[PDB]
Amino acid sequence: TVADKQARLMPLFKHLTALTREKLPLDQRDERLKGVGILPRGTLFSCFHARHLAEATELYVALYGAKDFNDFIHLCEQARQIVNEGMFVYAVSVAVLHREDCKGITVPPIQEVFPDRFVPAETINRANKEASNHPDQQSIVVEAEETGNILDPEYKLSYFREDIGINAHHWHWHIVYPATWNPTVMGKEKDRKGELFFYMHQQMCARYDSERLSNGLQRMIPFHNFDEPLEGYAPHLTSLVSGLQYASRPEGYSIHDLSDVDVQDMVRWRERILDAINMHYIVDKDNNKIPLDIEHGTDILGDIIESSDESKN
Amino acid sequence: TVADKQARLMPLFKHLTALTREKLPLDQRDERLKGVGILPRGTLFSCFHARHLAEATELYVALYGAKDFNDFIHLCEQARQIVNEGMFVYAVSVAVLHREDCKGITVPPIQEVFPDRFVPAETINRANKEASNHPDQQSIVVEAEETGNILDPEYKLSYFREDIGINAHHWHWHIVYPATWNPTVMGKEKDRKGELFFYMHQQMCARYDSERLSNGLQRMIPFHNFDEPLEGYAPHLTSLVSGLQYASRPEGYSIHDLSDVDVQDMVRWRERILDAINMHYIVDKDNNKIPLDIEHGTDILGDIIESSDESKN
Repeated sequence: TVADKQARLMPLFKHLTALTREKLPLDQRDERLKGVGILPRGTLFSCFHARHLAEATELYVALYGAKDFNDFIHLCEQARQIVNEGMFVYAVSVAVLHREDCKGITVPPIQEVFPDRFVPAETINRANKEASNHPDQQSIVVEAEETGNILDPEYKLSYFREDIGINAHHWHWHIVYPATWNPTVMGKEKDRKGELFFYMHQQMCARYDSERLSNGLQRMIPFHNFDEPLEGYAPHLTSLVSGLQYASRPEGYSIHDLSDVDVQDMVRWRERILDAINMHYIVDKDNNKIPLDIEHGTDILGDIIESSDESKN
Repeated sequence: TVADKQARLMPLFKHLTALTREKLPLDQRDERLKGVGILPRGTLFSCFHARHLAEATELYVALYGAKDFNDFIHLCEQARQIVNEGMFVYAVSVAVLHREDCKGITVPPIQEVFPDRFVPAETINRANKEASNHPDQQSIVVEAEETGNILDPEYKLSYFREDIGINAHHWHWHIVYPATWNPTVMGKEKDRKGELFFYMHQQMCARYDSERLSNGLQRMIPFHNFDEPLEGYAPHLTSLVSGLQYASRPEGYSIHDLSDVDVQDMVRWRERILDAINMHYIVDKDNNKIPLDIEHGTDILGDIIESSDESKN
């Protein structure tokens, strides 16, 4: 039944961190699996980076490809052993969302699956400590609120920024509209995904601005210049997988090139986009021009800007 | 014979400087050079600069144009007296290489023609000094190796960088494939010169990198950012022809516009080139687009990048 199906899915989601240790004599048998497994388990998975996204896409496809739900569970069970866990959650969630066979099925809570992302280093540590401190069946309760000196006014916004629901939503939205989404492979297409990308993010900003004003703060200003130094932020999140945590960002240094990408790469792309707007057309790979139609324009721009697989160039 | 022809060309080039003193009472006399007559003798000749290259090209053409070898010697003889010497060596070498009257005419070895470029000033003026110090037929021998505190690890690479053979090769290669080369005028074309330009330089870098690693040094990093200050280098080379020497450069100052060109323009040219590579086509003067074909692409790029006369734009 559906209920049974739900039960099977929940365990795909359990003890992801632990699920590592491949226990696989050979991947060769898993021909389907050959494509994935580049990213190491412990490593952090990036939703944004292209290479990471590529692996993720490869994983989803296998899941989509799965002939039946049972087959789906099997490959998933096996894949989860090798692949980086973050990528795994990402690929599986996408599969659950789209794949018909999964006409059954919620995904386990993101907050619940990775509590460490939702709550601070202290209350993670506390609940772990209490667990060890006195063994007992008894329940442990920890109040995350803390006691601290409130130095930055940005702190006021924390109710909005830190909110569990907001973070969860953002995770889910990207799952429904993956950047990697290839309509040919799935066959189905996500209507107006580029435009939606634009709208959803715009709303988040708009909503954010309302908070600042409620706060008595001015509206947020854009990252209009790349040269400017960034404000620092320390998340105080320790990623349970690892002993490592998300690195905090101290105050103020201009932007640094990464091996993967340059800054004048970045800037150039921005001018291209802003130019093509002005010209009212964008150039496809074919070197044909497509007009930024009133109907189509936002969608086309969304794909290019994000950018999705859908980007015309 | 051809070897007797050698014996004349070599003393044509022998001691360039003192064969100047134009010694033709009226400037108009050489209408043959009324188009040029811009860069004086003593001045340093730039292989890279466009204006210098233009003069050089003009010279070669005259040499190519020479009806016969005897005519070739004549114009060369007389032209050498008036033109800058560096340009002269450049133009003549190109002529010798291509012009059918010249097979089996090697050029005077570059190192031998301009010993000052190959060896340090100290062994130039020591040797000159010994010549004056005691007049005697006896031979003079000077060991260039020196003795000095070797503060910079870059010094280790000197065996590679300073090598006489390497420098000579680089000189010769540019002669075989001149940037100025105009296929219409010569009639013949240099096959895949643009690609060769790319390959030869790439190899020099690759070979260089192997030296650094042999040294235990990391691979060289590209000068991507125009803003960054350069490392200094002092050549310790003198130009006997005059008092002058190649100016040394210390490190630590960002890049300066020249009257001839501004750095900003350089950046432009790069973004221009990158775009073309990206959209897979380049724009010709005609404003037609030529594709960066798999076969053709490197060659077309080479001409544009260097850039040669061949550049499409």
